[PDB]
Amino acid sequence: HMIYPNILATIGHTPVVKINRLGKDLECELYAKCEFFNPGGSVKDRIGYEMVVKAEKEGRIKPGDTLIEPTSGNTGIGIALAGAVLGYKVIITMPEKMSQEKQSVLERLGAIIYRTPTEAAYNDPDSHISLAKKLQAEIPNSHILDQYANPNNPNAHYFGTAQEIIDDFGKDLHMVVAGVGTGGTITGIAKRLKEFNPAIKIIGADPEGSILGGGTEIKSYHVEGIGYDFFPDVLDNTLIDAYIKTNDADSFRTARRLIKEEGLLIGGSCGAAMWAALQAAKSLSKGQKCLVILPDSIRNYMSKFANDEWMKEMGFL
Amino acid sequence: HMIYPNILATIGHTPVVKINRLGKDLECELYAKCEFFNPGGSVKDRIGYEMVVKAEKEGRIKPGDTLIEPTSGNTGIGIALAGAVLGYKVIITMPEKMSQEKQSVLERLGAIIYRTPTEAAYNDPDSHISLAKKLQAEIPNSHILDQYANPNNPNAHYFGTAQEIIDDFGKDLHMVVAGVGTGGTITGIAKRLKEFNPAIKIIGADPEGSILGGGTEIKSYHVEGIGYDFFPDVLDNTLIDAYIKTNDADSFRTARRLIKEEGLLIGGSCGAAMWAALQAAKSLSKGQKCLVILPDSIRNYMSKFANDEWMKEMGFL
Ligand SMILES: *Cc1c(COP(=O)(O)O)cnc(C)c1O
Ligand SMILES: N[C@@H](CCS)C(=O)O
Repeated sequence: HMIYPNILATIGHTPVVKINRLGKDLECELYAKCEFFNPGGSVKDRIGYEMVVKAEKEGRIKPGDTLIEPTSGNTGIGIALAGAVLGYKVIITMPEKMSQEKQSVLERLGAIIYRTPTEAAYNDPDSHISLAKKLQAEIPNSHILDQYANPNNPNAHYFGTAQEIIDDFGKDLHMVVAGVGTGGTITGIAKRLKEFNPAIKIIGADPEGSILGGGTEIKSYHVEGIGYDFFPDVLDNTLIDAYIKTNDADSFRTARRLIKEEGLLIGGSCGAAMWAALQAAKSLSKGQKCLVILPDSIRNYMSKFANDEWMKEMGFL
Repeated sequence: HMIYPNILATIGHTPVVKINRLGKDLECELYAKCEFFNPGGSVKDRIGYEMVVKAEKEGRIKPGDTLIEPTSGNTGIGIALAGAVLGYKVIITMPEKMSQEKQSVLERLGAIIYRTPTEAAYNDPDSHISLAKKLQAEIPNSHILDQYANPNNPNAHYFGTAQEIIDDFGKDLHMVVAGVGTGGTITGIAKRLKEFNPAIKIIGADPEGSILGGGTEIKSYHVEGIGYDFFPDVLDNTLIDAYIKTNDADSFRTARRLIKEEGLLIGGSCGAAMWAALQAAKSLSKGQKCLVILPDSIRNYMSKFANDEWMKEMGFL
């Protein structure tokens, strides 16, 4: 019976929904934590809020300053949302691979977007990571909050996301499956949940062509938000019990199944995480429960996996 | 805490957020009820659910049947969401004016879409309303729930939306502003809230070129979801204290202000309702409160008012 003082107060406390068709072949029950209910449309609202609010409280930033962030889109949106509400200028650097819908959301939130060449490595000089550094050196009173190293990324999940999981399931939860990009979600959740229940299994989903979950070959893929060519400082792989390597076709196919068979209007990496869970949860028995993190909404992919012509062009239909 | 058995259980109980910048010239305080948090992205999830569940309980429809609905998109999405979860085939008839994003969401939920000419009058043989009737006469086991006349449209707001408003505000609410399409939202809310507090003011927002809030001239406009060339049976204009006539330019400008200055990722008719509220709420004094219904998400308009190229093409930028 509470009124929210601003839109940032609606971040978090996201619904968990039972999966009723896709997990038909499992012994366990299967559930999804629906991060698309966040006001910016993704899990990254949590870390945009936490990084901005902690930095402001500590005196690292002040209203009127500029926040510069390299992003695949969602963290940019989370920071842009916090900046629109709290009074920060926001600049995003984003590879051309990321969807146009992300750029339009960013623009309407007041962020300025610099698009960079898709294929640049994390250290390549024209990359979004490098361009952000050049911008910070040239723009007075600017800051790169840096989701890849800022502890307020995993901390948002240790104190927030994982607390919600504890509140919803208690000890009656046996596995959590999460796609891994920065690693903040899986690391914050794994650390908190294993303190609470050391028997819980933590499963990462990592695309083929990423090194986070093993391997050395770097290769591009269409799924957005998961996988990297370097290990982010916030990722603690020692807390992860297993990785499942995912692929574009199965990710987008499973995402379409989530929409059509569960009515969940989700994104591409949601299909990746769910597909991984449909493999990994086979280790659970009757009466056990598996939770999958679903990071974002279909909105970011209307012109991509949600579009039949794009799917056929890219070999997924 | 709660685990939801399916996505339909997350419909409703939407946040009310204080408006902190746009209402700075008002004496009163200003608030927004954020219907874009519904799982289908709009207020119409409420009536898609209510119409399906009540018709099924009454024996008018049964799982496996086909539901055919004329819609501007959002009611179609709400019915498609219910149909995906509960097992109904869904066919939508929709004017060409409505966004491509709405059609893509409908298609991914498994619905079939028939597009009809924008300029057809509601009773022209080729309108979406007329086509739905022709399809129902031909397709076995098909039914039109009919949001324009079905009492479970306003009933969903009388028993649901309006109860939530009472729960959040009690007697400390003095005006509600809502755009009018079918009139189900404004009628169900007005009926319930005026029983609870007869002094509350109910303000409708109606586009220029619609007859709902007065006038006789029919003219096309780009804002989606509000205004019509006929009076829907569910609309009770005797419950509305005043209408404000809205226009595309002010609607899209105010929608862009809501996104940029409040971080509310809303749609075009949200700008219309908010622009109307910024006029009508001037009658309120310090210590009074005005609530604006915000019907849907920016997702439905990414290629339209949220896109600078579209705005330039249509003469708004
Ligand atoms: C339908 C709708 C409205 C108006 O709601 P009604 O209950 O039909 O009067 C306003 N905006 C949008 C986007 C809608 O879909
Ligand atoms: N994590 C993947 C690759 C192993 S290195 C797997 O379990 O097959």
